[PDB]
Amino acid sequence: KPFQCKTCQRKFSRSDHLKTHTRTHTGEK
Ligand SMILES: [Zn+2]
Repeated sequence: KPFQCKTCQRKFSRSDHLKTHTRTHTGEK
């Protein structure tokens, strides 16, 4: 169940993983 970040281009194994990660780029809230 591979995931990809559409912000840097890093991969993950879970959707929750991907999310936690991506929110370190903008991490709005
Ligand atoms: Zn990223």
